[PDB]
Formats: sequence, C-alpha cells, structure tokens
Amino acid sequence: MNWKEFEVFCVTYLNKTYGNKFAKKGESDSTTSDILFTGNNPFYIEAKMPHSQCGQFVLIPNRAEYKFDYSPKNKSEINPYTQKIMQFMSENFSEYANLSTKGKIIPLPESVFVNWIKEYYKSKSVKFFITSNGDFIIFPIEHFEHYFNVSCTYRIKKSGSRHLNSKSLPDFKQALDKKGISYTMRGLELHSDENIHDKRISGDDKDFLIKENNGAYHVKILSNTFNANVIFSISLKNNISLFILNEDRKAFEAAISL
DNA sequence: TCCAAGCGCAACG
DNA sequence: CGTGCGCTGGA
Ligand SMILES: [Ca+2]
Repeated sequence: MNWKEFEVFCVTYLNKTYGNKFAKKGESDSTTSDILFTGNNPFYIEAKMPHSQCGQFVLIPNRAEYKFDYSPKNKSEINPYTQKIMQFMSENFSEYANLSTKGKIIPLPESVFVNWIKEYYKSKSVKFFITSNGDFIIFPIEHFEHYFNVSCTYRIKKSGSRHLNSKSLPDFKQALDKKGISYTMRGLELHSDENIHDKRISGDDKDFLIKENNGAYHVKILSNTFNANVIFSISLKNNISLFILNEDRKAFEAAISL
C-alpha cells in the first residue's frame, strides 16, 4: 500500500481498538499534524511506514564565512542537536557546500539525530508514533531509538507545486497549444481524450504538471526553488525489544485514559 | 489572489 | 535500494 492508505490503516486500527477518539480530518498545519487523539489528554499520533523520512530543516551555505546559516524561514527553532549538525557541517564546510540532489550523509552519532527527532516532535505535541511490521506498533516519542534506525543527509530538495490559477491560465492554454495537445478547459480543470497523466509541459518560465483526477485533469505549476535541507531518514528495526514494546503499549493506554 | 519557500510524504527509476 | 510533488508568510 502507499503511505496515504497506510495512514488510513493506522487511524482505522486506533479507532476500532481504543474507541472513536482519533481524528484525521480537516486542514493540517505547516508542521507535523497527523492523527489527533481528541480526549482529555490530547496529543498528535505520527504515523510512519517502515521506511520513511522524519523531519528536516533548510541550511543556506555561507561561502564568505564557510559556515551554514539556519534559514530564517524554517518552521522549527534551533535546538542543541540542530547546532551540533550545523557545527559539524560548518567545520567541514568544503565537503557540504557543493549541493547535490543525491545528498551527502552526516556521520554524527545516531543519538544526535534521535534527539533532534525527539525535540522536534515533542515541540509539535507529537507524543506517540504508530507503525507496522505486520502488527501495529505504538510507542512514545521518548523511546524512539528502540524502534527506528536513523540516518541524516544534506540534499537539494526542490520545493513543491501549486495549483494552476486564473493568472496562469492563458500561459497554460498556450503551452498546450505549442505541444499539440487536444483539450478543452472547464474553468481550471483540464479535459482531454489524450493520455496525459503525469505529463510535463513548459511555457513562459512555468513548468506545468498534469494529473488525472476523477473525470478531469488537474494542473499544477512546479517550483523553481532548489534549496538544500538536512533531512532525517528512518528504518524500522527488525530486532525490537518485546519488553520495551509491551511497556510502551501500556504507556499509550495510560495516555489515552488520563 | 498569487508566489517563494519549507515541510509533508516514501516514491520511484 | 540509491529524488521531488502536494500542501501549507508576505506582498
Ligand atoms: Ca540518509
């Protein structure tokens, strides 16, 4: 299954097992806002597939000072583990200043990355994680390292897309015309008997992406921003202590009962 | 309303 | 197993 199906899988399990107290609906925040436990002791439940990513922050190379600057537009504050990562990269500036999409791994102790993850998810009121190895596994953030292996890389991650809008619509119709695509527009929705799912076309400094949705195509404008972020990858352990697992399930059952 | 950017997510070649 | 689109301040 994909990660969206996985998250629904997790929510359904929580509600059927522990009562209909776990919400996954409405808008999300610019930070992690996954599953919400809606009881008297509320907290957010972060769902992770066995191979996932797990937080990030953008660093800007300062080639005059040979150090990395924390982006003022980042959405989490510098903690000591942020600082240890930045310090390591800055002391090794020439090794990290040539940005790449393949990334460069950061060889600090794994506990630095685990502690960053703990600090970040705690700050977003994420108190528990849920994952699955065939059985559901629920555990508190303070015990993260008993469940996931963690690594850390610095890589270019292109920013995301945005919806086609009215201002861009003439440009997009002209891009379809130039590419020879047969089409009709219903507002901002695209209709075509051609097979153009995942088609990429460009026009007037905009890269467009076409995606099939129900009975029409939805059109996106891709980003032109290619900044680099420290970003954490996690892999579910194959050797999880059943003792820690059991006490952590009780910790969850306590949290939802307070 | 619109755009650049950062964070969401494992996805995918 | 070694890359980026969908969504969400400030002008
Ligand atoms: Ca990594």
